[PDB]
Amino acid sequence: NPYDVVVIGGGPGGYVASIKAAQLGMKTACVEKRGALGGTCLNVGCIPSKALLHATHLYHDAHANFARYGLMGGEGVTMDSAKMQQQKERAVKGLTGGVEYLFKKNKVTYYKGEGSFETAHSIRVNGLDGKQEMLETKKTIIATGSEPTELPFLPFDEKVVLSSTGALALPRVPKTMVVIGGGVIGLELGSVWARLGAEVTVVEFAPRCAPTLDEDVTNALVGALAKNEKMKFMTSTKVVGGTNNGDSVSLEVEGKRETVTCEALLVSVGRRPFTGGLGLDKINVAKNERGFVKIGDHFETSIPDVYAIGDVVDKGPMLAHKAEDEGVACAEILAGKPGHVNYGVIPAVIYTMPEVASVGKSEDELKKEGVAYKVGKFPFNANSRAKAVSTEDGFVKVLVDKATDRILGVHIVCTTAGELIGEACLAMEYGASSEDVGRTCHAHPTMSEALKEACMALFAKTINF
Amino acid sequence: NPYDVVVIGGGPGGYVASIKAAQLGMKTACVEKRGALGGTCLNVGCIPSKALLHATHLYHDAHANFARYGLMGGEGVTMDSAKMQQQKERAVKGLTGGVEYLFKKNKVTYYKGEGSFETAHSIRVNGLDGKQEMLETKKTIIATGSEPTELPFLPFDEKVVLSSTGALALPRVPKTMVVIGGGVIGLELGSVWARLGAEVTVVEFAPRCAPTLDEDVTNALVGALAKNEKMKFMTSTKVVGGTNNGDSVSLEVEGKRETVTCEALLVSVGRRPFTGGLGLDKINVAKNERGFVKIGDHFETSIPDVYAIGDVVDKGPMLAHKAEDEGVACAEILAGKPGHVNYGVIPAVIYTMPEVASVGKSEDELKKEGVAYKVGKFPFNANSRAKAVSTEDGFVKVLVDKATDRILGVHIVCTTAGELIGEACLAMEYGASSEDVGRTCHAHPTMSEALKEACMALFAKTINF
Ligand SMILES: Cc1cc2nc3c(=O)[nH]c(=O)nc-3n(C[C@H](O)[C@H](O)[C@H](O)COP(=O)(O)OP(=O)(O)OC[C@H]3O[C@@H](n4cnc5c(N)ncnc54)[C@H](O)[C@@H]3O)c2cc1C
Ligand SMILES: Cc1cc2nc3c(=O)[nH]c(=O)nc-3n(C[C@H](O)[C@H](O)[C@H](O)COP(=O)(O)OP(=O)(O)OC[C@H]3O[C@@H](n4cnc5c(N)ncnc54)[C@H](O)[C@@H]3O)c2cc1C
Repeated sequence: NPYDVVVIGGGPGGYVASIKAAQLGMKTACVEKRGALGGTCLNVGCIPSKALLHATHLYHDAHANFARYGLMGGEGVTMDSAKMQQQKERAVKGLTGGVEYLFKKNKVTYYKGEGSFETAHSIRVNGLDGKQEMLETKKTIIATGSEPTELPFLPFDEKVVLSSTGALALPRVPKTMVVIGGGVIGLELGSVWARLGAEVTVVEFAPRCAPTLDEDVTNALVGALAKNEKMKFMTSTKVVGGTNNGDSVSLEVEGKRETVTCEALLVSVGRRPFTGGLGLDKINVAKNERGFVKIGDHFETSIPDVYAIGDVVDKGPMLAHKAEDEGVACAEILAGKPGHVNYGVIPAVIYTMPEVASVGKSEDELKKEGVAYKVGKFPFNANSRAKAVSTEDGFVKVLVDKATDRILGVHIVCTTAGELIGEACLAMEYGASSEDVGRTCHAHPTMSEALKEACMALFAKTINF
Repeated sequence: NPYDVVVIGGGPGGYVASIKAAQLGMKTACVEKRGALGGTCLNVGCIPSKALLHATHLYHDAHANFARYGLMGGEGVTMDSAKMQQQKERAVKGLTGGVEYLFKKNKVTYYKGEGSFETAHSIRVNGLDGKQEMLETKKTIIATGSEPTELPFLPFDEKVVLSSTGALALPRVPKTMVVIGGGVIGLELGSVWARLGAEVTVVEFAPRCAPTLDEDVTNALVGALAKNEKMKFMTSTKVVGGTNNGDSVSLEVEGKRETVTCEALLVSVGRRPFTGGLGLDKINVAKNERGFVKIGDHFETSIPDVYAIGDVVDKGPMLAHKAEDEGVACAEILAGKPGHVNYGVIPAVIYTMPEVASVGKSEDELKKEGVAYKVGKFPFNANSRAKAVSTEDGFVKVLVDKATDRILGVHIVCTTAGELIGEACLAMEYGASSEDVGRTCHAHPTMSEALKEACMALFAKTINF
């Protein structure tokens, strides 16, 4: 054409890198094959899952908690699953259409089709309309993302053997559902359907669910899931075989064998980096054994002028805000500015109820690294707001360097953990000590006071516990 | 006895000062006349109001919003006002009993009765059980708080002419209710009853409600109150007379006269510092013309060894977290430590729905002070989480010094503003610039991203708007 930058992939990583590059003055194009912008996150990930977790949480509260507050008739509330899915699609549509508008507003040229490398500076676009085009550019950002990991002996058919995409689109509540993989995606998607009536069983190979989190955190979460959603957990369990019977699945597991039968199986064991059809081999962009594109500190691949960000790269966790910050940083670097991402401060949130939010290091990691640390913990059953509205589950746990009082990690389990973690992120970005946070005035009554007091438990004593 | 410190008043200010002083090693006693600890806030303020706002918000959502998400039958939900009040009392009881335990745990000696000064070092306690005692102490902290301002021509009877205490305890929904004073207490309490069916009219002397807030903020709030609670507002209106008819009230107002009739009148024009029965005149502790106890930078009154904190003093806003931080600081100062409160960073939250949270300066103040500032504003109708769950009201507004990028004020209107403001408080406590917050990774999707992006609109451009 020629372009200054061509971004392949329109997910959180690519659409943000595209807008930021355009804003910085670069002639930018974004190639996306799906037919809609927003990538995995907006279309079949972040957004539809949070939309269904919200609607189902309202439903659960009406049935389980309304009476405690004086509300009668909650038992009469039912969920029209077709209308529920329709609102979810409406929400997704509002966001994906919004990104197209931002592209127009920022003058990003949008190509609908699959992008492939011809050379490090020429990209072939196989248009969705059949037409082919060759893009010439100075720089290219690979933001092709990831896809669900399939079990080789039980391929997805998105009818009974489901990936997260199929599970988000079920037209009716399954009677029974088994979830393989007790990670963030399995727990969120299992909660959606368990709230509406499905008998859900989670099968996890590790000793406990969300193995990346400390045991006191996952304990608080699984205890709530077992009590409220009535989910059943089978940890230290391996899946050894299975059969797709067309309208049900038979799974064989072992902890001693056993067979489980379910109407719907959600396989959420992991996600793998996706570079299919990209032509990386043609230009020799290096990948590690897991298939991730290898990058350096400035997002550069092994090939000059070709960069990569988001889920496809060998750095950081596979999360949307990580891809978004890498997109901004990469665009800034391409414009001659000093961009960078702080990989030591990337939060992770589980939108179950209660929610779980973490940033920084876990105790398991500090123990592994031999760091001497102090723990400040404040339970929500002692917090003013949580007691006032009767949603007392969870706690805030702050880990500090026993020598310098610096905050090393913050973990929160409570109804509003996702929004509380932003304060902890800013604290860590700044290298704050527990005393810095503890001496800041927090509004009363708020759940953020539990963060203030857990910090006070580190450098002094908490007041309300 | 003798004591190192005697605290008169067991509200947020006194009970926290008592625990902190005890923790620091001082032999401490707390004198409280009410019969329960927690002061205004726990007993007839913060807690019961947030408990009713929560229950009524669930009720409103069931009727107004359930259908949009696919939940049917929300129309059949009713509120048993007796059970609603009973849960509120349960919540209050759990918190006030908890403070008594903290006193026991910390070895604070608790006297139930009215405290009065005999001399600057001897306090008479008129016990609730009739018995009198004399306390001798080295230092005294006055934390006697405040009380509702009464209209001289329409005294409270807590039956039809109500203060916030009477409005929180109504046994049934009034048909009509007029609220005099469109401030935080009137708006929260008016929302509670409007949600349950009362026709509520707010009468405010100022041009707009919550006059302390910027017009774009109050506009967003009053527009929601008018639409959802169907509240009617009469601003620039003066109350000139009234008659308590026993089972109704007739109010005469003027903007041209007019008479309004209501079943219940909430007078929430303000609160005044309370020092009744304290004997301040006997020891000459100085008060300003409004009745506030005058204090210096270390909370000292005009009389050596006598200090004061909380609602009763001539400093800061009348808020619980302010009293609590003054209590900690004062206790620290009495133990020989350097305590202090940062009055420029005290947040304020309105727990209506949407919520409003502010910290730092408003635009009206910056204009008044001639500060050259930049405004970054991001609306929630462009935020990932708000769109995903369809609760798009409000925005985040960040005010920065146009010269140094330093954050001067943050104002938020949205469903979760109260918990979001803690991040803004830490930012200001640290003297952060908008770029500092804008470059921090915030989890996606969260409403906290609107704060990140409003900051980005100051030093650069937002991405999603
Ligand atoms: C069910 C689910 C829920 C999730 N929830 C959350 C959450 O709440 N918060 C969170 O932080 N993360 C969440 N994630 C993870 C999140 O979706 C990812 O971290 C994220 O999308 C990072 O993505 P990206 O831009 O690198 O990838 P992308 O979103 O995956 O990449 C997407 C795109 O690249 C395009 N593409 C690939 N190859 C080509 C090509 N050759 N030519 C043209 N286009 C191509 C694809 O069509 C697609 O649109 C969730 C994931 C799932 C599956
Ligand atoms: C309806 C309502 C809702 C509110 N909501 C909030 C909110 O959500 N957040 C917020 O920050 N603020 C809120 N406030 C304001 C909050 O209650 C005050 O800022 C707060 O209580 C500051 O108080 P304190 O310790 O100084 O006063 P206190 O709580 O008022 O003082 C209370 C005590 O002093 C005792 N006392 C007085 N004189 C004597 C004496 N001579 N001897 C013994 N005892 C004595 C009284 O009995 C009482 O318990 C609210 C107020 C009201 C009325």
